[PDB]
Amino acid sequence: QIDYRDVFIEFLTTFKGNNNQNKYIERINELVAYRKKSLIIEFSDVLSFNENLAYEIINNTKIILPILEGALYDHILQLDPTYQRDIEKVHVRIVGIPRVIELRKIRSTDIGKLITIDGILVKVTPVKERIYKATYKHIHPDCMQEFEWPEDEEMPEVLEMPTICPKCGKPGQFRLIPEKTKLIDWQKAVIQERPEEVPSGQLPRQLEIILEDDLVDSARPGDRVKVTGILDIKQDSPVKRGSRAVFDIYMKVSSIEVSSEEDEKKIKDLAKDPWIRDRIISSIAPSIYGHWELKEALALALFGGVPKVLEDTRIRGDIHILIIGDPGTAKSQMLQFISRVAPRAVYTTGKGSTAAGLTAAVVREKGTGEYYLEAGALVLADGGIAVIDEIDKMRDEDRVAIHEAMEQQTVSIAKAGIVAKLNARAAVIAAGNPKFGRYISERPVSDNINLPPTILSRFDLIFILKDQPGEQDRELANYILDVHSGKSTKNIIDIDTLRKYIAYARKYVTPKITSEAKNLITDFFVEMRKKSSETPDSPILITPRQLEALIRISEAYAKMALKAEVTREDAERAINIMRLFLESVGVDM
Amino acid sequence: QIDYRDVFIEFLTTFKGNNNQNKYIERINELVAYRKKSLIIEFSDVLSFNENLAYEIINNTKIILPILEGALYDHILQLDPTYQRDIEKVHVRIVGIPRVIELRKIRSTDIGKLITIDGILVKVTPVKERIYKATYKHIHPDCMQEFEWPEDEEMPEVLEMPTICPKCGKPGQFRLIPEKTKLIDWQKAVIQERPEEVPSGQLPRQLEIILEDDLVDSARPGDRVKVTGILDIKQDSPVKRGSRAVFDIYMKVSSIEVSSEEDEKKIKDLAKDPWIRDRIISSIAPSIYGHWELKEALALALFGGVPKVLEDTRIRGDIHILIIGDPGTAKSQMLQFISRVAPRAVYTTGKGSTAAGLTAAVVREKGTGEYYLEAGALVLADGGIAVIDEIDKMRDEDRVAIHEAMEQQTVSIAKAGIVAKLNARAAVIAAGNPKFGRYISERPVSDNINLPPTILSRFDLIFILKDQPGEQDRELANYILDVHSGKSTKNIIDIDTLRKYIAYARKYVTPKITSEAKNLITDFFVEMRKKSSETPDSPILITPRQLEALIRISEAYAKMALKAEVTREDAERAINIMRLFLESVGVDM
DNA sequence: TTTTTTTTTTT
Ligand SMILES: [Mg+2]
Ligand SMILES: [Mg+2]
Ligand SMILES: [Zn+2]
Ligand SMILES: [Zn+2]
Repeated sequence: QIDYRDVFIEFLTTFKGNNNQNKYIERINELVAYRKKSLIIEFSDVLSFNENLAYEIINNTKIILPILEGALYDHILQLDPTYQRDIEKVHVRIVGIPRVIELRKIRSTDIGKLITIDGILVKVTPVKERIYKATYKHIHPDCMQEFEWPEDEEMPEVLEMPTICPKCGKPGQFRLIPEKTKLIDWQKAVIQERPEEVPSGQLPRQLEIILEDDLVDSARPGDRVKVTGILDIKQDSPVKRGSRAVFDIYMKVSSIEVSSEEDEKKIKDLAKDPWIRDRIISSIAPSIYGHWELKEALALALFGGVPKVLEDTRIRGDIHILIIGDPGTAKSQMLQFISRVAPRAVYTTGKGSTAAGLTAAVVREKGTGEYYLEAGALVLADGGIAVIDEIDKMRDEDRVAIHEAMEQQTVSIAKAGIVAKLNARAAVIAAGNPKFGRYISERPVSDNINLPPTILSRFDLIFILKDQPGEQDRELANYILDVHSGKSTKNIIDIDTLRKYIAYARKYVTPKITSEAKNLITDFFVEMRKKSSETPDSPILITPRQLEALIRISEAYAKMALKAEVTREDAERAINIMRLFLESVGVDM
Repeated sequence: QIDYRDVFIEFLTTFKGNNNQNKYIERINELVAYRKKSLIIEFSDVLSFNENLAYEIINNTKIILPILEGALYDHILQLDPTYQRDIEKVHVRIVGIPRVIELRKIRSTDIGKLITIDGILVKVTPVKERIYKATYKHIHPDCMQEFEWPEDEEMPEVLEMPTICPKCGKPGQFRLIPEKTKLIDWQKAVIQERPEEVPSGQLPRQLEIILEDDLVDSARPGDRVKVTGILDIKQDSPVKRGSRAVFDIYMKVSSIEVSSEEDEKKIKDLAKDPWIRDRIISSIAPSIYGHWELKEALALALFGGVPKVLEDTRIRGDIHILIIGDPGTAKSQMLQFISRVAPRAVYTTGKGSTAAGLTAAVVREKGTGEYYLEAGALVLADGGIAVIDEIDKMRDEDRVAIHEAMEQQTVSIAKAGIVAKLNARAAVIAAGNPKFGRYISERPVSDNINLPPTILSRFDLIFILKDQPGEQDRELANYILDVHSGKSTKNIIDIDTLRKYIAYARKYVTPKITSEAKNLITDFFVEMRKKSSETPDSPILITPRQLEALIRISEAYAKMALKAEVTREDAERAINIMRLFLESVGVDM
């Protein structure tokens, strides 16, 4: 019952952070600068500053937030009166609630309490409007009266029309007045439980969440998020009894976090090592022995090149990798690692996917009867990585649907009266087997690969993996048994901080091509084209795409070391890795 | 008539277990310590203690369960006052009801009586909430009053709204108040009668059951369960009568069991015998003469290896077996035995299965038009065994759908806007015929098997069965006729005991590899690779998967004797069985 | 009719 508004104000005005800069007065300082009407407060900080204040938020959230938010509004007005007439209400979002519940473990005892759920966002609806205070007109020739229907109370989830006119006490018909009605932004989304916590032999569960006001459009499908709010039962058709007094539950979101400064200097410290590139390569799939050239190639695809956008066209900046190898060469294990270390990645298989599922699907809503688009795997992976294992098992009639997405990075649909064009700027990493399961060295490369030259030309690097039992079997066997015994390689960058390093590099580093790098690349391309003319039977063609592959690889090498430009050393590395690619496919220079 | 609360409390505190250790007193504090709020009792023990109490439970169940619930709750409160304010109600569940009725024999006379049904779980719905006590507000400008609608009575299965406001006696509008409403967990499941119970020439029948409160998520689809509770008629759509006074029936589950200390002593006693391994093998398919190497291989697949989960990857722990043989070699009979003895197994046929049915199917829900996922055979067999008879009859373009699930143990779907990943950690045992029905010795091994090298490398062991008539025909004929004469082989572990032994071993034994075993395995693997490279024509490739097969087989041998370590003896057995596999496919060693 | 994934008969 003690007044916490004074406690809140002194907590906000007077607080010391780890950096010792009064973290919580700069947030409100920027609150009036951009007028974002939302403040983020950590539960750990409020608990340390005042244990009693933190508890009251947890258990009395229903009737402490409006008072707490109202106190903050007055303080903001005192700081700057100009905030008036621009923002009427300010929301306070609390994160870091210790009450974390698994999606499958929610029971009746958790209804009405502030909890946190970690999951995957799978579906988002367009932003709509919700009525919380309506205005009605009594259509009865004596009344012609206006009144806000829900008195001293907001409109509930179910819309209700007055039965007795409050202005005259008589029944009749009432007409809604949209211009005098108060609205609020409304959005609906679906959260799916992570695959880690799904029990054996069961399908993942889903929960419906509601985003309102400034929380709308705060995430995109496929994101991993943490949501905090209050559970409640869902009402859809209360008018129709139809027996079955059984209801589903939904969650009213109060705050959302999508999965800091101490990371910046940690990343900067790593980039200062002259051997940072070797450390990153050694950290790719530590459980796999050998395959150093493949690990280097996979590292390049994670960083990628620099896309170019011009007045009349744009140039692809992503790097595509294709691996062909004998069974048991750990191709799938490395692809699994890539899907985990990448900040955004989608893992698909050749057999378990279709053309519609990879790019876009036209689906007809049975209710309304109209068609609309559904995002495919490549569209969802925009700005990230797409992994397509067992690509050779795809039907050729179905695999050609990704030809334009691989180069033009767009998806074109002309179906059922829908003409659309969606961005699909995603890198593609694929693996497969030769025509006869294992590579036959007694036959040409033409019949071993069994892939059209059109798709082969789209891959920046192609590596043919041969399982040759030689003298390295003992070393390989010892390494595998050590892995099974729990022994782990040391002096490697762990997956968590490696993910942060890639995300930072892809966002703030844009290397530039220097004059000396241009000469090395130009000379190499001329020799590459000249050497290819010797053997025209090979299904590998040296097209101008290969020249742009060298440019992209050179930029990726510079991006690994966080350099701002491409020097001759990065160009030399790009030529070296390209040489190994050519040797594998049988082109020797 | 009389109150048995004193008897019930006395029975709980005075009953004697098998060792007269009061097998019921230590359950009470376990209930208190973990706040499980659910206690189970055995009907045989209650009948053995007091005959009168057992009859009252078996007959007056609906008017004695709340009475015993209140008495037990009071005994808990005095034992520990902290139990209050955390659990407001404790349920007591009775099992072992003598009233057992087949699913097909239920008649109107059994309605309203405590019965028990044994069947197979097929469908389970997500957990929902059911209102048992509502709160309404009369929306009439004079009332604004809140009240609990169902007075001194639980809310019926049909949601009924008050017609006359009790607080004012007038009709009008009533608004539900979710905050003051009381809810209870609610789940719906479907049970099917056992295949051995279905009459000739008819489809199996199904029954709908309801699980509430702590009984939710008590089992997974495909389980064998025994459900006890009260039958009742189902009221689903009472809005419009439409004549049809006919109703279905459903069951309110009171206690559910799936599929112990005395068994543990029996299991541990068996493991003391030095020849337990040979004794177990002799118990595999006792009606089949010969095929000793096959029975040993099948025994290993039942136990499996030790899966390894690391911070960056996971390693398969299951063992896959492939059998190719001439018709009439008892391949199907042995596979049928594995289904009966395995704690969890799924039996499929190559011709009677599809790619979508094996892994996962995307289906359009008719009510809403939205696509959703359906679990396939491999997903339903997670943590168990999947049997695929007549694998050679599958279309090759359709058989490749299980390549991912057999090594990575995952199912990936990218179809119709759905991207998902599912766990399929199951062991695969497959059988089939050679290319020409019977094995042809003139032709090589490559054209006889007629399978791609990719699928062959996935199998830990491959055995080729040749039906060669010889001097052993008389022994085989005598054995078969003895089986038809009713004579049974003795000194074999019964199937029920063997199933318990395997389930215990797979849950509590995790063997570890010693230094001595590592040296033996490494030497043998190197020897395979050298020998394989000498004859680069066989359809069997010695990939690194073969090395991991040796580790998995060695762990299975140790797990078969409940050993915590993999000594050198288990390594020799693993090497020996692998030698026979190589000789079968014509690879000499 | 229309696009989609599925099992099925029949174009
Ligand atoms: Mg693979
Ligand atoms: Mg058969
Ligand atoms: Zn009026
Ligand atoms: Zn009233």
